[PDB]
Amino acid sequence: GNTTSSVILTNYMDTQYYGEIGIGTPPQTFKVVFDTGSSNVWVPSSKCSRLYTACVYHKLFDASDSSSYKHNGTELTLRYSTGTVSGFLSQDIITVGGITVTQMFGEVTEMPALPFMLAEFDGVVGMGFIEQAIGRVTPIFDNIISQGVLKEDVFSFYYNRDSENSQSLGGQIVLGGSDPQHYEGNFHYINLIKTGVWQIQMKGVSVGSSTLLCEDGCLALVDTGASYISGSTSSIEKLMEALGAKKRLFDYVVKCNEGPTLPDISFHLGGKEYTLTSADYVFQESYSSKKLCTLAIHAMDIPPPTGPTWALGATFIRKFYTEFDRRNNRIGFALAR
Ligand SMILES: CCc1cccc(-c2c(F)cccc2[C@](O)(CCCNC(=O)OC)[C@@H]2CCCN(C(=O)CCCNC)C2)c1
Ligand SMILES: CCc1cccc(-c2c(F)cccc2[C@](O)(CCCNC(=O)OC)[C@@H]2CCCN(C(=O)CCCNC)C2)c1
Ligand SMILES: *[C@@H]1O[C@H](CO)[C@@H](O)[C@H](O)[C@H]1NC(C)=O
Repeated sequence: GNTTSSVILTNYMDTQYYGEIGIGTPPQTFKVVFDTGSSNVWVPSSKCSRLYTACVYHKLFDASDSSSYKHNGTELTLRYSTGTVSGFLSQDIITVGGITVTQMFGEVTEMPALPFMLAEFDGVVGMGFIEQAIGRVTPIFDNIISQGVLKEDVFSFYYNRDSENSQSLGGQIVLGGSDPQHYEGNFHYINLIKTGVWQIQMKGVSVGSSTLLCEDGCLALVDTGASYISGSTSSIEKLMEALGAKKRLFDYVVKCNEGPTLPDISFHLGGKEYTLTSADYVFQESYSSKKLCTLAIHAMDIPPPTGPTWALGATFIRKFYTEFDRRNNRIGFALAR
């Protein structure tokens, strides 16, 4: 084939990037996050009790309104860092961009308020490998590859910086290739450690001059569903001490006036230095010395087998356009524009 279709993404406050998919005949519409760190598709179900307030606030799939719906009913539970959604498997036609596929997805009947009552999106489209798929369900990019329509068996991500009072493009994913209008120069490609997870070798993490962390190598999950960069608690505690940042209940903060003076943070991937300046990783709402500003970095201890591992999320992808290569099992990086 020769198709390279794209999906416009919305940017809610640099922490939630979501686009649209359509499920069923006629299509039912859902805002969903495209997540390279999970491998299942799920949307809230009409059979979800209104006791769950998330199911009152979000859009629900109604199986009985779709002629292309096909019942399965097998129970499904999805484990995340924050917790758990639960429900049953269903099958229907799913449209994403110009591509339509028959997909097995989860109809979710238990959505906890923490965190989904803070989600501007409805569900998740997992972009990982079948090795991580609960129920061993075939992931959606697998079925898309099966259609022989993509120009190349790749997909790529662009996350823009949030613009207030402007209609700037929030984000864009491309199925089948990459958009040169949103990256300059050529891709630098880094092979996966193993098929089954969008994870690469990392050789060091620098706070300015000194290689403070990960000197003998660590892991880096490239996670399009992660809002912040994350590392192990041990690493992040050392990183924040070097930055002079204080911890609150939720976030790591610095005084807003001191933000731009913070040293760069460099991730050593594929023998190249991927640097994020304080202008890249600090939510700079003000410059007042009597106000604290959030860093887009926090600790998340990911358990075996995927972890311990860093997660390069939106904080990282905002600066580096990312191409996920299924055919050659690699990840490409190029400076975002
Ligand atoms: C998208 C999947 C997901 C899972 C769990 C929680 C959330 C979530 C939420 F439900 C409400 C608000 C915020 C969030 C997140 O911040 C992610 C937003 C969507 N992703 C995105 O746009 O990325 C650029 C999560 C809050 C807890 C920590 N976290 C994760 O662990 C992400 C895991 C996804 N990869 C497996 C982010 C999202
Ligand atoms: C804003 C403080 C904070 C710190 C850490 C986590 C969270 C948090 C949460 F506890 C539950 C759900 C969602 C979130 C966040 O989405 C952070 C993303 C999770 N990190 C990640 O990617 O892990 C892998 C926040 C929810 C409120 C808005 N937000 C901000 O960052 C607001 C900062 C702007 N200040 C001006 C995200 C919030
Ligand atoms: C549900 O899926 C499994 C395969 O993953 C299949 O064996 C079973 O028959 C399906 N259920 C229905 C009702 O088709």
